[PDB]
Amino acid sequence: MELQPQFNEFLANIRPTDTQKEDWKSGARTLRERLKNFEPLKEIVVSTFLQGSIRRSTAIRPLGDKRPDVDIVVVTNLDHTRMSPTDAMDLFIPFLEKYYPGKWETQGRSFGITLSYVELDLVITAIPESGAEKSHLEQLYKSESVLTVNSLEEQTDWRLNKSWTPNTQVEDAPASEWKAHPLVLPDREKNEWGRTHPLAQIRWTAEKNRLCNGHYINLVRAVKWWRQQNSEDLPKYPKGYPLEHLIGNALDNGTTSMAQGLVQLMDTFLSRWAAIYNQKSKPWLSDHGVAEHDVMARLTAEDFCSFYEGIASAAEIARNALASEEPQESAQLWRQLFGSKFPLPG
Ligand SMILES: Nc1ncnc2c1ncn2[C@@H]1O[C@H](COP(=O)(O)OP(=O)(O)OP(=O)(O)O)[C@@H](O)[C@H]1O
Ligand SMILES: Nc1ncnc2c1ncn2[C@@H]1O[C@H](COP(=O)(O)OP(=O)(O)O)[C@@H](O)[C@H]1O
Ligand SMILES: [Mg+2]
Ligand SMILES: [Mg+2]
Ligand SMILES: [Mg+2]
Repeated sequence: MELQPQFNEFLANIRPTDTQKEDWKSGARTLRERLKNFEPLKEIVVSTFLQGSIRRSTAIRPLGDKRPDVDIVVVTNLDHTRMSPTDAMDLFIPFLEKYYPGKWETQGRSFGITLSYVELDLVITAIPESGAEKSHLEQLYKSESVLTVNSLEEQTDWRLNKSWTPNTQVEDAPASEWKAHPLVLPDREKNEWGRTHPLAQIRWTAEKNRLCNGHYINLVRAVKWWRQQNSEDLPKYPKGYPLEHLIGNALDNGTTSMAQGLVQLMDTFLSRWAAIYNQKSKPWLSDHGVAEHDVMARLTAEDFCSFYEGIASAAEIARNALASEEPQESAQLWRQLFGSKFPLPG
């Protein structure tokens, strides 16, 4: 059975809590305002915006009392050809010591800030463009479309368009205005600028979610929950954004329910990557933000193939759960995938 009400309850069980949600919204708003009024950075910071799984509504609730990772981008107007990533980061230390003493730390390519219930993960970026192109992009980064701290599932009317305003109509801006325009950020382990296009990833996710009738971001969270619940029998990677990317790739447009979507995306994953699995290899998958980047670049072939075996086992269960014509039996199969956060029907 599809058990749509039980899937809805499951999803409510695995979203970050309201306490966490309000903490990161307050945290982002307060960080943005402090940066905006901090005299040494006033003319450097273009925008401070919420990104990552929290922004895309693809984040799951941490286990126990762990704090969610909340990704934040600071957009600067620094010239990346004259300043290194660490030059840009160095500018923020007095700010962090003034407003977050004892609660921040450098974490390689980003800054970690500990709030009461969440952990902010701040990356410092720059705009590679110059002149009028730069000004047009700065206008986009300063718009409500970028500055909203609500997540995708809270604002299905959201579009990437400097003229979008919250529904207290418009479409995404023409691709020529943003598609070929990534930011640069620090590379993970070395002091060089790499490209990243979080706005394009967010827009792609919102659109995929629309194309999939609202089931895509829920399926991402459900599969992340499966991976966590079955972590002993799965490789450590993929997880996080590469896992999300594999799910968005495997899912077809037109999804009509969670249960159907799970079976379809698992079946498609297995047929699409069968040859790669037979070759003991891994796929090269273009990032939706920066086309020439392989999202799977750090994933090993061994981990991809162990993951493929895990999906192959999961798909048998999911097919049986969907096919079962009895509510209790069906729910017990779904719980074989997801654990007890997936509720039994009444
Ligand atoms: N391999 C990658 N390819 C493309 N973008 C990536 C990659 N790794 C990280 N990113 C970008 O950086 C953001 C922050 O990374 P992070 O590891 O926090 O992942 P996440 O998607 O927020 O998942 P989680 O909920 O586990 O934090 C990602 O959401 C994604 O936009
Ligand atoms: N915290 C982040 N915020 C925005 N983009 C990110 C973040 N982390 C990684 N990315 C994107 O993912 C790409 C790959 O990053 P990563 O896997 O950490 O390896 P590396 O930086 O060594 O290529 C980056 O080039 C960037 O596009
Ligand atoms: Mg994150
Ligand atoms: Mg992070
Ligand atoms: Mg697809």
